[PDB]
Amino acid sequence: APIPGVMPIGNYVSLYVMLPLGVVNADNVFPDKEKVEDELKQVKAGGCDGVMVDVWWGIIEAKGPKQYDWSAYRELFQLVKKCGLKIQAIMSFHQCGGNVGDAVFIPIPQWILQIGDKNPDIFYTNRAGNRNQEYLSLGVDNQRLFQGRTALEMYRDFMESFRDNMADFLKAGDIVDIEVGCGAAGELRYPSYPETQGWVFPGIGEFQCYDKYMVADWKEAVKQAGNADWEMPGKGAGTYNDTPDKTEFFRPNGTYKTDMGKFFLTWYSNKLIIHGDQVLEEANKVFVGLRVNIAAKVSGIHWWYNHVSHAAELTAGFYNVAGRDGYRPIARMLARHHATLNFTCLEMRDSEQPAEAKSAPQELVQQVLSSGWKEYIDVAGENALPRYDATAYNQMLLNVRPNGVNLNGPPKLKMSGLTYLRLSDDLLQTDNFELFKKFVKKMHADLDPSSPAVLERSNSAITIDELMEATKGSRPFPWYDVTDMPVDGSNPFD
Ligand SMILES: OC[C@H]1O[C@H](O[C@H]2[C@H](O)[C@@H](O)[C@@H](O[C@H]3[C@H](O)[C@@H](O)[C@@H](O[C@H]4[C@H](O)[C@@H](O)[C@@H](O)O[C@@H]4CO)O[C@@H]3CO)O[C@@H]2CO)[C@H](O)[C@@H](O)[C@@H]1O
Repeated sequence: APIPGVMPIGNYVSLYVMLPLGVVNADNVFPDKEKVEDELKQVKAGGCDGVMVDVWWGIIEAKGPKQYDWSAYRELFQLVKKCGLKIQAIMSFHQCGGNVGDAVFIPIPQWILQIGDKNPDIFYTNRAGNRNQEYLSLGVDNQRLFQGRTALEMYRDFMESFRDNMADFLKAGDIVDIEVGCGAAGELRYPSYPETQGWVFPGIGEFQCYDKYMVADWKEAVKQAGNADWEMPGKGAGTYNDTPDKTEFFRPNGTYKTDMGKFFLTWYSNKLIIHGDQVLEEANKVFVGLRVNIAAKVSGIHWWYNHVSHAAELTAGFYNVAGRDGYRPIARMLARHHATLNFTCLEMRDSEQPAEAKSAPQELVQQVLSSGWKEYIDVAGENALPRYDATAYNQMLLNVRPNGVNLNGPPKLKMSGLTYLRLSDDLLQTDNFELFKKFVKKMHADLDPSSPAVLERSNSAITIDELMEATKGSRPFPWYDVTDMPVDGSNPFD
């Protein structure tokens, strides 16, 4: 039996904090060096293991193609090192903010947006013809439109430049994770719930497959399945803020359940997966044989999960319904590249959401973490919304270790890390920040604060039908109903 008081170190979960947005501003200038420096001293003294920061494409490659300026990020990194903190870098090929109620606006490079003025089908496009500038459509991954480059090649070249200009932080072990942005907000999904077009929680969202590049691919696919005349969904899909039952496409027994609907949803979600696969392949080509994790971010679309149609997951690109697991195919694709699944909605409870939203974040988390662990990959996480209270910290604590601590060794089920949203003035406010220091100590399983594996070369390409073998629905791992280590110091199993 174990010795009383001895906690095996395998129980430890690393805790990272997200830096403020704009910490390197749109001009490629790192301001408030002295203030930022003191926030980092506090974070380090709170016990955090590191921080996460966006590496914005539209800052670094702003001036033109292959004109990369890393100087400001090099400074920021040197500082984070000197404060004793690890670094998670997001390859952020997307836009930050740009609204009225927004800290900062960092678009993708200006010269890419020029191309878009004359050719707006480089952007994900809804049924009505609206273009979202946040991210380049997967439609354009392999289209040589960008001053003689394709979109995948721009992502490779930027990553190569990052590796080569950060080779010392990388060999020192200062950078531990590269999150590869695969979409809006850096997430592998379609922009189906865009605030810029009127979306409001808990709308069903809308499909984003109507750019001419993606429509060409569709016309071809649908012909080869023996039905030339099958259109992408129309008015039957409804619009962003509909309810499933008010549509033909998502109502019980709606179009989503017909042969046409399945075919379309299979294609739509397969394109997302293929995009993820091609982007992480470049990442793996670049970072092979370095001691660094690569990661992709998956959004938690928890609204309408208790509806049969799972409508908001579907518009987002996750073809997850009864008897079809939509997350396990993605985890399998990730496993081919030895990458980590970062799930970005860990803190929520079902009882905190309105009943008409048919929302099930707890069950959603359990499905995705389970499916990731079953494909032999690591799963890290983040909170979706800023939260300062005990209930939220205890729910994150449950999810990082869903069967609690193991006094005989590494736990059965453990998350690889948690990145907290966000470093801010509200977080450093004395009371808030005292609770946060208890949460970190609990994340560390009452050990004191303290490396990744060498990244293997991507395994063999999995063909599309071997990936569909992964949609076989299965039972998820059993979860505890409360944490082992709540923030109040107590133990619910005396
Ligand atoms: O949109 C608000 C409503 O939707 C919420 O849904 C969330 C998902 O549930 C989350 O899984 C979330 O992802 C977050 C995530 O915490 C983080 O990646 C965040 O901050 C980003 C920034 O936006 C981005 O530009 C990038 O640079 O990195 C930042 C971190 O440095 O981005 C997401 C938030 O934009 O995904 C959606 C939103 O994408 C929520 O569940 C609903 O309850 C809420 O009403």
